[PDB]
Amino acid sequence: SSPPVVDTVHGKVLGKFVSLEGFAQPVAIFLGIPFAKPPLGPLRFTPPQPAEPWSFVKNATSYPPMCTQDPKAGQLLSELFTNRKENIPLKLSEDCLYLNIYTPADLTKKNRLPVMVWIHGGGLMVGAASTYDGLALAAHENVVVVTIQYRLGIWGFFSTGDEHSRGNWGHLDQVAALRWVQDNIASFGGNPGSVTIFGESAGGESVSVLVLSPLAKNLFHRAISESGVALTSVLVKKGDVKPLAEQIAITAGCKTTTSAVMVHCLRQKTEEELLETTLKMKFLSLDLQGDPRESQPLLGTVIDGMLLLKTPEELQAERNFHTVPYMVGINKQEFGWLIPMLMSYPLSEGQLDQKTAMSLLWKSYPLVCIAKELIPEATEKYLGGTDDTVKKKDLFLDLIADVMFGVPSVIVARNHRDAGAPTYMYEFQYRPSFSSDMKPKTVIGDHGDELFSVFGAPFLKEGASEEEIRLSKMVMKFWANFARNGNPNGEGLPHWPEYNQKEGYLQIGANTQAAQKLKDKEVAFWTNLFAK
Amino acid sequence: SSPPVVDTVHGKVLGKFVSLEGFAQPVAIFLGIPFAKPPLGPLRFTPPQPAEPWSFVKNATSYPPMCTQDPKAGQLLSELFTNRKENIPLKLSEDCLYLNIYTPADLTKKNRLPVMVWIHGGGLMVGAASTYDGLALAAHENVVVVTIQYRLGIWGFFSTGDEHSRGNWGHLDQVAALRWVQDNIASFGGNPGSVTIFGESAGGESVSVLVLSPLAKNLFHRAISESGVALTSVLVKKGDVKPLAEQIAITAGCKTTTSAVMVHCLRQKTEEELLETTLKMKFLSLDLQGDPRESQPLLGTVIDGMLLLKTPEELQAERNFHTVPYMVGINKQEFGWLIPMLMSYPLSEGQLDQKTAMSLLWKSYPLVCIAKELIPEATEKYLGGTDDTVKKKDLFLDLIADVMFGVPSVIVARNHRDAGAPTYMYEFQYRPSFSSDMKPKTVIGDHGDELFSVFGAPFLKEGASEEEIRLSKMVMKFWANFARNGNPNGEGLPHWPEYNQKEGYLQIGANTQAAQKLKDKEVAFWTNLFAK
Amino acid sequence: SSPPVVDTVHGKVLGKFVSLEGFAQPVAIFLGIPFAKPPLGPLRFTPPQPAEPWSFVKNATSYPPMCTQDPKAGQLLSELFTNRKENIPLKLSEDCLYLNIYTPADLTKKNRLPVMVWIHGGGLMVGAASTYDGLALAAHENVVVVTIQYRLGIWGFFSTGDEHSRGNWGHLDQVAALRWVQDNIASFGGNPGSVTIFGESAGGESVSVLVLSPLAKNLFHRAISESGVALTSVLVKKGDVKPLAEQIAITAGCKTTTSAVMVHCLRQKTEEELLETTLKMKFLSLDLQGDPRESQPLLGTVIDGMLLLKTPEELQAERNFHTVPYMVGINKQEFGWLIPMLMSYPLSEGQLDQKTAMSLLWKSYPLVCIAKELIPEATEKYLGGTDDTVKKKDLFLDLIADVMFGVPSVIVARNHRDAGAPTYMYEFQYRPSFSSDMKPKTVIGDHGDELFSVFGAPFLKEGASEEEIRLSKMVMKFWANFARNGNPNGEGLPHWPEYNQKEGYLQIGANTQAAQKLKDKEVAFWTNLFAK
Ligand SMILES: CC(=O)N[C@H]1[C@H]([C@H](O)[C@H](O)CO)O[C@@](O)(C(=O)O)C[C@@H]1O
Ligand SMILES: CC(=O)N[C@H]1[C@H]([C@H](O)[C@H](O)CO)O[C@@](O)(C(=O)O)C[C@@H]1O
Ligand SMILES: CC(=O)N[C@H]1[C@H]([C@H](O)[C@H](O)CO)O[C@@](O)(C(=O)O)C[C@@H]1O
Ligand SMILES: *[C@@H]1O[C@H](CO)[C@@H](O)[C@H](O)[C@H]1NC(C)=O
Ligand SMILES: *[C@@H]1O[C@H](CO)[C@@H](O)[C@H](O)[C@H]1NC(C)=O
Ligand SMILES: *[C@@H]1O[C@H](CO)[C@@H](O)[C@H](O)[C@H]1NC(C)=O
Repeated sequence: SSPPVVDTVHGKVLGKFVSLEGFAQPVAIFLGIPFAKPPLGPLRFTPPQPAEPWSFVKNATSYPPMCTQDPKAGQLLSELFTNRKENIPLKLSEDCLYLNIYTPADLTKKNRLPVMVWIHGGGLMVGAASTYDGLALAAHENVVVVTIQYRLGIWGFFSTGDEHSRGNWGHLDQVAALRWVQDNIASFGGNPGSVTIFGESAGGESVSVLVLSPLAKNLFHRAISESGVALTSVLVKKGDVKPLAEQIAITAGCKTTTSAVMVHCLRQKTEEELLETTLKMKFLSLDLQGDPRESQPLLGTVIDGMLLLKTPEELQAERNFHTVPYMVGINKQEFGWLIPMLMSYPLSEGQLDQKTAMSLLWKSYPLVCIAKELIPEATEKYLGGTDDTVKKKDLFLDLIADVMFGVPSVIVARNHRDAGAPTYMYEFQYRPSFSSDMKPKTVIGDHGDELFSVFGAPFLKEGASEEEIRLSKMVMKFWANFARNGNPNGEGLPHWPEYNQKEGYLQIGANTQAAQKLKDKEVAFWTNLFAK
Repeated sequence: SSPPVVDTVHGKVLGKFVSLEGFAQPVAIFLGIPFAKPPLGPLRFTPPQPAEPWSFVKNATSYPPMCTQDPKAGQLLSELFTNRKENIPLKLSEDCLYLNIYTPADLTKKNRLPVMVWIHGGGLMVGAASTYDGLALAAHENVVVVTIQYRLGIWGFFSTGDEHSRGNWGHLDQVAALRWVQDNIASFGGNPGSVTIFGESAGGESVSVLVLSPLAKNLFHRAISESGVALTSVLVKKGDVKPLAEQIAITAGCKTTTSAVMVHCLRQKTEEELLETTLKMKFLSLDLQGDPRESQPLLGTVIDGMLLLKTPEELQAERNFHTVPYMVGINKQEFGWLIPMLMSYPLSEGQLDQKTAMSLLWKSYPLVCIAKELIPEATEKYLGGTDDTVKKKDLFLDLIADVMFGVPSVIVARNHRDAGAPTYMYEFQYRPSFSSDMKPKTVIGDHGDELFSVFGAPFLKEGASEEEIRLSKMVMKFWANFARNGNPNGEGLPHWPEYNQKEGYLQIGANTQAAQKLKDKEVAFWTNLFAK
Repeated sequence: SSPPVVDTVHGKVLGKFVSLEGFAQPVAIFLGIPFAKPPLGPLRFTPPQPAEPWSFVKNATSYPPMCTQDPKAGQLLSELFTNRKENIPLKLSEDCLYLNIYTPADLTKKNRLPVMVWIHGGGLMVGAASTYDGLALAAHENVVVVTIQYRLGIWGFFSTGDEHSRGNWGHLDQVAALRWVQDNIASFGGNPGSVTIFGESAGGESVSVLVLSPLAKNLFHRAISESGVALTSVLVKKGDVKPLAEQIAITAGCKTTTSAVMVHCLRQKTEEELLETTLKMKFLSLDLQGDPRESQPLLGTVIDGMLLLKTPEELQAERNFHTVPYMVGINKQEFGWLIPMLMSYPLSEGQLDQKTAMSLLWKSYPLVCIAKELIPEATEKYLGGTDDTVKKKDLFLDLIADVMFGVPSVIVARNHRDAGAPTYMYEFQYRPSFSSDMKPKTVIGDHGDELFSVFGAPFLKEGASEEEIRLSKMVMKFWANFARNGNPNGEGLPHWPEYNQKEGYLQIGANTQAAQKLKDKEVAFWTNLFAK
């Protein structure tokens, strides 16, 4: 046939057709469609602006650049999370506000399939949209998959705390992409009236935030947060961000006379100079020596007064805002391997004792934000269970996993439920055959493990057992059904109870069945510990 | 008595009076009147913007800078084309969007004399308005002469092929100048309702382009193309210009990640850095060794979708656009000396044989764009006439001259005629006494040789014979009469037949008389050869 | 005891409360309130633009930076003029368009106290608003004191003489600050309908200029010029400023091809680079060897055609403009110590003779602008009084003092009077106890000596005798009374005659009483000498 040419508001776009095994209707794929003017030069540290219209047919046939980030870590995360067989090597650029579209619709006719916009994770410091291939999900559940990109690290989250650089540029880009979907997705067989946003980790936190933001209202109709919500501390900076701004400014060789001066100076720096500063800051690794209360993990979401008017805690306390069906989930062992490995945790012994745990739990401050006075009690509650040093290690990993995702996620769901909107929860417990070889075979339900089911990895990568394939089909079905009706259930699928007062949730894995009061016991413990 | 002070829309302008031998009314001359905002910094590679208004009286008494170009070549061409006795040495600057005005009208009264706007040539790489002195033409034919400048080379034609740098900046400056004339020329005794545009070589091509462009519609009412039209290949880049953009970016020490990145990087380079890149690219000289299909002659006109919606060929096939009297001409020997000399052609032997000719005709690809398979037939059709090696040389020079100007010019004229608009053609055959000493005395009607007649060189430079003086008078008469009524004819002048179906044209020279079917035989030949 | 929080157009501002000895109602102080967008990058050498609005509560609790200037000289002048006990060390920055507000009004209620906007002096090269503490004045006279800042030196007065950089940026900032007062002062208990502008030295000349400018019309209703008016040559550049522009450009390592090129180049320079250029230019010190007619004192006010349509002289000759009560004053010995000391005058001998005088009066050209032919007559008229070499020194100082302030001030006052507007004059003769120790005890009424009475230094610094304290009270009374009714008089205060035809003025000092025809004899002499 002839390559797919869709006419968007800004101009014509030329994609390519790809057929999936066992599907007649080939899927139309468009790579690198600009949804905003390149945030270069003076546009750096300012809201994303509308893209300039193009005169003829634009070739959306090449993978776009991933936003500037640590090239090593960024690639590593892409190999570890990609659902396609061969990991696609990417390029770094400040010019990265693009989005990829995977539409199973027959463009030759009018279609309004539900739209699923994916927001990649990566601690808001690394990541890319190209990592995720939407071919399987689009074809299998007949939905339009849209993977978007947003400014990362300094470029997307630098904030002086005042009007000279409010911050949250990255989030504003996500909002900008959603508006683009509203104004263009129809030309791709998508229904702008049924847009579902879903992300994992930092992406889940992003979805969480968009759900609380007034700007994002009416740009989506369903939300899914996989392993990450707006109560995941490490990602949301509360307090005076001015010190961090000055520390970054100095590290980049910038004066700190005034806020206006810092932003101006940083806007003069080259993309490369800022990247070097990023590497000097050492943002994804854990700091061993020094003072834990000073170690800055990353540049996250802030309370800018535009995107967020107050803290996520304060915002979710009110119900005076528009609500939509929300699905919040976590994996069995969120801190099982992936994260600890990437941050270079001192767990090389395979075992830990009471004292060393308290020592680590303290240095883990930037991740769990647990006072040093609470350390004793917390460690006792989890590791005091047994004397087995190896069990204390795994229990220590549960400690962290719960503080970062378990409890935060459940509190978020509860508040969403009490606000009166349809809520759903799940706990993914499965070990994908696509796990890294360096990942211990005992770790099941590690961070990002559900990504292989959601994105139909079993149908793009080889070796998936009939069990894994079946699992992926189920998950995609649930996800797509949710995208369709704001309810995961559907014929031929295990019943998924709504997260109401009974607090029922679905345990997804080799044996998928409903259960109740997820992490109920832990949320209780931590709500008191943190209440000092 | 008192220097001329005209009030334009942007502010007052002060010029100077200059009397020509035999004319009572002194001519008011204004040099360097800004018609746009300096395209400095971020304005680089962007459409020309309105000039900022000034507060008092601006001195238009000094020659403006000529746009950044090869200083050596630019000066050389200026010396070779100037119609004034002493060649005026110019300065290079990115700040060059100015125009010069020569008005014979008595500013103390209301006058509405026909306006002639001159577009200098120079392969769109070099050239300047100051080269041309309009004093003689203005006084002699009582018309307002306006010599404009536009961005050359990289500065005025850099194109990434997309919306991040469409290209054709230079042309847009020309259109910007014409708009300036419309809103201001009346303050100088000019009739904005009778504006004629005329240019030579690259300027002849510009006039041809402007005639095809929707943007320049209604900014002129007659056009004259001397030795150059929109079908003169070398100047009109067809196909993917992306590679040339990247090759330039790299030579300037820039990344090529994306089009937006290239334009950003090139916008950071200093004028000097870009001038060095220009010189490294070696754009005016012919490449001897390597592959001819790769040798990029220059950065010409492109199909941006703004100035030109499709190719010149495609555009002239339609008659759904506004038309005006058009005069198209060529010189007897376009590739006689000047051009080959500036491009450093291997013709130092004064003689050529069948084999060497095919060899040269091939390396001349970027000029004639003749397939290597056609070379044999072409060389045979021209040099196969005799065995005289010296005659083969000259016949080779006609070969080129016809492909670049002869045939293109005649096709354009025919299309214009068939489109239903008043068309006129001419063939200038004369050897000005102002020719370079290094120019063989046998070459008559070389490139740019009519410039001395058109601009009345015989009345500014010395030694003109009464025959040459008389010829210049006649040419200026024809040109101004055309500028006046869209018809060259007038009492006291040889009848100039309209280029209608009989294809009558005027042969201007020592003996000026009508003729018919100019280059009719060659157009036929080349139309088939190129039809492969 | 809750810090004061005022809501301005652009956002909420948080200040601090400060109680003065003997005043119940504490004064609300706000430091560093932005009244314009930081003039960084491309905004350099362009008019001030509106400040971007802020999202929450901005802390106006830290002193803003002083505009880039000679750090050493700037600090010295701040120490010498400050009315607070401890001089506040400041920081340099291009980001300096801020203002400080001292309001005695009880914000919890609606107040419309008269507003006094202070413009600091410093030859338009140095100075800061923080130097002046409005606490005493605000409290003692119950008026809102506003100290503003404006661009200095190159940043605020660079002019190419054309539209590419008209100049007078600093003055435009002053007008920008006044508009801010109009749109916000009400929120601080101020009355936008009763705004009085007053400054000293360069600030006095600024007030004078604003009184002549059409742009500042309706932004103030009363004006006070202390030791400086628009006829103080040294600050107002008349003639072709192009040469100075080129000299600065070159000194900063910039081409001078064209005006647009110079401005572009200088815009690229870093604050530090321009600061270095400033120091190289050596603008506040006197040039000993070379040609006096070339020594450029500073970058002053120019006739841009925006702020000033013609020269101050020419402007005050007309009465077709809006007028307000104007108070013009001078000190007994304007060139007594401070100025000569800062400019490094060769007066280290304490005595001078007729010949050396003429020698100095010549090199003092950039200050007094006296022709070398007039030097003889002028020196004779002043120093010819006695043979005492020490008396000649002091008489020489009066010579200068009268040419720069005495005569200028009186001419301005007379014109203002004749123009039909309420005029007042005064001559301050008092030696503050806060004078520098290096200042001879014989100098009384030195430049800036009234600053300590006007700003109530006696109530912030220690050691003020009951005589000095009383003087300050009186002065502030006169000043505030003027700010209130456009007339200094009031009960319990010596009668201050209006400067009408009798030319009565007030001599302020240990003995304050009216007098007549101030400098009437000198104005006479100089009006002829300068009439050549
Ligand atoms: C160096 C030069 O040629 N520039 C000159 C410009 C011209 O107006 C423009 O360049 C276009 O001529 O302004 C002047 O002529 C002028 O107003 O007195 C002086 C200046 O030197
Ligand atoms: C603009 C740019 O330089 N990027 C690349 C694009 C990508 O698709 C972009 O992400 C979106 O066009 O692909 C091209 O081949 C294209 O023809 O558009 C050009 C280039 O290599
Ligand atoms: C880093 C610094 O010293 N700047 C200070 C600025 C000032 O407003 C400006 O410098 C003008 O005074 O912002 C603050 O006042 C503020 O809003 O909290 C505090 C901050 O410390
Ligand atoms: C876009 O794709 C078409 C064919 O699908 C091709 O002709 C064109 O060159 C491509 N554009 C580029 C150069 O990326
Ligand atoms: C140009 O203008 C200057 C001042 O702007 C003026 O003195 C003179 O009339 C002119 N000088 C020349 C001929 O450039
Ligand atoms: C402003 O003052 C408040 C107290 O009034 C304080 O909390 C804050 O830290 C200060 N500055 C900032 C960073 O907002």
